[PDB]
This record gives sequence, C-alpha cells and structure tokens, in this order.
Amino acid sequence: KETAAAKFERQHMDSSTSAASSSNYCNQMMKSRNLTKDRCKPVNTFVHESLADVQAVCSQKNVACKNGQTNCYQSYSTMSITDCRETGSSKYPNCAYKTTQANKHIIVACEGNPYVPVHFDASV
Ligand SMILES: [K+]
Repeated sequence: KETAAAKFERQHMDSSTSAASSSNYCNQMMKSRNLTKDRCKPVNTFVHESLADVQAVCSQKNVACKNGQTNCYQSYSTMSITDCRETGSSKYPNCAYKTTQANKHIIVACEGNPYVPVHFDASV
C-alpha cells in the first residue's frame, strides 16, 4: 500500500519542531506515526530539518549502505535529530521510549524521481 518514500516520511520526518520538545516527545510521536501499531518498534530516528533539506541529502556524499547496496548518501551538514529507544517497562500497546536529542550527519538510501530518501541507514 505505502510507497517507500512515503514510509520514510512517516517514520523519519518531523519538520514541525526544531528539536524534541520534551522527554515525552518519543512516546507521542511513535504512536502518532503508527510505529506502535502492531508492536512497539524498538528504535527510530526523527529528523527535524525541512523536507527540502532532507531530500537534498540525496544529492550529497554518496556512500555504501550498511547492507552493501550503493545508493546511500551522507549529509554534508549536521542535522537536528531525535533518537527514540524503547525502555524496559514498555508493554504493547503502552509503548515507552527514551528521547535523545542530537545534531548528527544522517545517512539515507535514495530512489525515484524525484530522487528522495527511502530508508534511514544511520547517523554519524
Ligand atoms: K531509525
């Protein structure tokens, strides 16, 4: 049903804030993006730059992907991200997360026309 590009936006884009707004940000966001739909997804990163700036990474530094595929790119600039990681007391569907705000380079895989992120590979 969902395209890879759309799934990337749903899982990974949040340009409505410049940084995580509270320790509760991940709990809210993982739910609202359907990352707690069938289970508590263990780990997920949200990026807080404009969609234009994130899509632009697909025109930046070409690097290998973790899986050995070739169409990954590392942002030239650091970018505002939030890491959401599940905690020990989490019981589905009351999924509980620790929130960590950071300013990291992102690495994404890109596909399509327009050429846009379809996978979040890592941050550095
Ligand atoms: K992630």
